[PDB]
Amino acid sequence: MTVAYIAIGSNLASPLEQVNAALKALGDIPESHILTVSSFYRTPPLGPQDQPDYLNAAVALETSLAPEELLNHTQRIELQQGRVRKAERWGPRTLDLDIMLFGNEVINTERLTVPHYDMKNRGFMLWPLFEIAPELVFPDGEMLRQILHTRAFDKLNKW
Ligand SMILES: Nc1ncnc2c1ncn2[C@@H]1O[C@H](COP(=O)(O)CP(=O)(O)OP(=O)(O)O)[C@@H](O)[C@H]1O
Ligand SMILES: Nc1nc2[nH]c(SCC(=O)c3ccccc3)nc2c(=O)[nH]1
Ligand SMILES: [Ca+2]
Ligand SMILES: [Ca+2]
Ligand SMILES: [Cl-]
Ligand SMILES: [Cl-]
Ligand SMILES: [Cl-]
Ligand SMILES: [Cl-]
Repeated sequence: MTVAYIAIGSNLASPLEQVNAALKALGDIPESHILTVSSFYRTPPLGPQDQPDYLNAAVALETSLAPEELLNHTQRIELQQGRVRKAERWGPRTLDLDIMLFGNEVINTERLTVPHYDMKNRGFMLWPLFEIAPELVFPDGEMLRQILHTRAFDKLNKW
């Protein structure tokens, strides 16, 4: 069994409802169990800013699925909650499920890059992760606590 960490974001169609629904759906993924859920945070948008604030959270999920099988299931949940690909890059969405980490595995396949390529630069990922896994060490040996102690990130406000 491997512990995966998933980032959850939503800024459309009642984010609290979307995130609660996503948590129920995550609990229904085969060969998997939710270990921990962070608080929910109301975060200003990074990238394009002409969109609503996000609800961001993190979840720890224990699984015996292959990493790409986990991805299959997270994509299914996004699609079933009305996620649609649009023209604009990094636009608003009903639900975004990013696989941040899959144990200490390092993956670059066509569908899947883990660790998430930009998570070490995103407070809305790192703070909820720290809440649920304060002792976390990345596959490259970097400590989550050290990143947050060293780098400027705004603290998050609760949803
Ligand atoms: N760690 C990961 N978690 C989820 N999807 C991933 C991933 N690594 C690669 N992907 C791929 O990313 C593709 C596009 O996903 P999108 O959700 O549109 C990018 P985004 O989340 O809006 O931006 P971001 O990656 O900068 O956070 C998916 O079809 C999936 O195959
Ligand atoms: N508060 C917030 N902003 C986001 N922005 C995106 S997509 C773009 C993005 O994260 C980025 C970060 C740095 C530079 C350019 C784009 N997802 C989220 C999210 O879940 N939360
Ligand atoms: Ca994302
Ligand atoms: Ca995504
Ligand atoms: Cl809401
Ligand atoms: Cl959407
Ligand atoms: Cl940030
Ligand atoms: Cl790493």
